[PDB]
Amino acid sequence: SNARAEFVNPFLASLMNVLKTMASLELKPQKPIARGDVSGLIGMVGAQTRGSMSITFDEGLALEIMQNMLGERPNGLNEEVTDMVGEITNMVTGGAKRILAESGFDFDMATPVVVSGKGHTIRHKCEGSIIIMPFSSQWGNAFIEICFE
Amino acid sequence: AEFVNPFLASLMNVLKTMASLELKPQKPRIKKDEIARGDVSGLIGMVGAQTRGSMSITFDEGLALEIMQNMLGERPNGLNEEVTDMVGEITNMVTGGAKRILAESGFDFDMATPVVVSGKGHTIRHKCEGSIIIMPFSSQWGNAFIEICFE
Repeated sequence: SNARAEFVNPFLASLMNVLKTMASLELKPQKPIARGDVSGLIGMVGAQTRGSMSITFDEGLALEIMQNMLGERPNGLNEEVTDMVGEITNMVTGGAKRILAESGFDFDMATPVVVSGKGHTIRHKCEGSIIIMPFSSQWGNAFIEICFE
Repeated sequence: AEFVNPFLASLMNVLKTMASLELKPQKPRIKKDEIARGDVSGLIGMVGAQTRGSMSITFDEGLALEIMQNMLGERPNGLNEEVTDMVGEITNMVTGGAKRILAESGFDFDMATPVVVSGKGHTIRHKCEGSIIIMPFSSQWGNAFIEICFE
């Protein structure tokens, strides 16, 4: 079913904003196999639609965000890193919610879930268009997946 | 804690009726520092007027393949797109059943869309303000666990 608004752009802008704001780090948007090491996933429910969003990061990239965002700097994944990915997922979703409210595209957010595992893969099971948008940095890559019915 | 039994009963009833497979439930408990790993997980968010939260079902590969063989009559090669589709439908059916039971107790919520994660030995960590409850399960084909958090 066609969306009543282009819901991808606000998630892309919010992710770049949140990482520049909270971690002084800039991601380069890329041209849109897909795997990562730590992912933040959140469900969304609205009147005219329901869906989910995920942000997947390479370990190297998550660690650099950790170093710049909190000062904690472990050599590998841990609870600290997952808490950070969880809060980033909430902030990105919140930023996109505020932008999409301008176009009458309203939704409420659930609570985030964080998955950790070298090279795990993600498959949104929504009956709608699945959009995958990759990002790169000198520390590793990330990708957002979004699907609304 | 009113949401614990409806979710636990729903996973056992979905697998017993739809895949003719019996899971052995261990006593649910507040998750702490305990190891909770699996190979394929279904994750879904829930939003109600006065509550919100998330649920995950994690399966060992052996158990997922056994469920798939029972629900289709042909054992899949590995955790292919057909296995992830099945984990998504199981996540929807378990949440749908819990939602119907909790609605009779005045606990109302709507579900988001399920997301399925694949990765040998991956871990799941819910981030919500309420208590994270883990419900372990066992079978000779492998283990599974439900994690749930409502705020």
